[PDB]
Amino acid sequence: MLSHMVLTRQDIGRAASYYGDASEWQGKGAEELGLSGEVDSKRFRELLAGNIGEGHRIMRSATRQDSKERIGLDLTFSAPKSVSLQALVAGDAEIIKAHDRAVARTLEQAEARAQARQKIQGKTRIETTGNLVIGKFRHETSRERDPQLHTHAVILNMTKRSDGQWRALKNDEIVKATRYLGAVYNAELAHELQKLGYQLRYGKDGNFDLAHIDRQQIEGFSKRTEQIAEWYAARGLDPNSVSLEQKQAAKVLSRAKKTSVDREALRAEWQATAKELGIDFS
DNA sequence: GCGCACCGAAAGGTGCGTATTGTCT
Repeated sequence: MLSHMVLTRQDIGRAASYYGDASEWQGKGAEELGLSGEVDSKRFRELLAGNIGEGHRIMRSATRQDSKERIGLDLTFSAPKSVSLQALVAGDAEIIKAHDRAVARTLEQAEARAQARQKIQGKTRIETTGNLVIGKFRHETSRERDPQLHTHAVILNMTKRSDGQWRALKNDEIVKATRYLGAVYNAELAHELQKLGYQLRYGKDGNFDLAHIDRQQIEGFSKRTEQIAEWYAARGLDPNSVSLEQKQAAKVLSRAKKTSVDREALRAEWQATAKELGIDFS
């Protein structure tokens, strides 16, 4: 699954909280700023604030006071539940790497869509810059503490133009290509998983799960999905036609805030829960 | 954006809207 969220000032705290190698940089732009490997939270927070730091002018001054300033674009990649289970409960580390690769390859294509504007004598040109500064953060649990392999790819609101100037990203091409990029993540992941010897079961939506784990077992580890379904059922709503407002209310209002927890103990719970659900990881 | 109004200063820049699968941000 792939979803996007345009990040603004009010979300700078949320974006900052996202922080082998669970936090990694990516993007020709990142390279341009000398960023590689693990993400430095300090540099990350300022970049979100629009600070190139190299003693350059702060960015996005042209932002209208009556408009929200944008700090970035979060692309959240989430693996099918069976995949999260095999990687986090069964303990197949290669699945983690498979996910990371699918994310990296998809972001390369999102980067090929990076654009910015330039106005010369009243004439505006849309330039495909092809470079992004991205902070990738891999996480493993859902808000209900179920295994949930997902990565928050925070594309900062910045890109360097052909004339060497840095400006806000015109996210149009990336945002509108969310469905397509989700399909790319899906394809790459499936390819990587098949290389590991897993068979996949598709269900006519483009989605898939590992063939040896059934739907009831999946649902047994999908508490958030259950909460969303109960919300619609309570409101007497048909999930097939719910408006956007209703969908957002069902997902947000039933969502618990991230808490604390003993990961070692949680893993043990997962394994015991899997046995109870009769899952055979092979 | 379906080009505007409004920001800063570069006869220049930005938000805005965009998005809509599920494992459920």
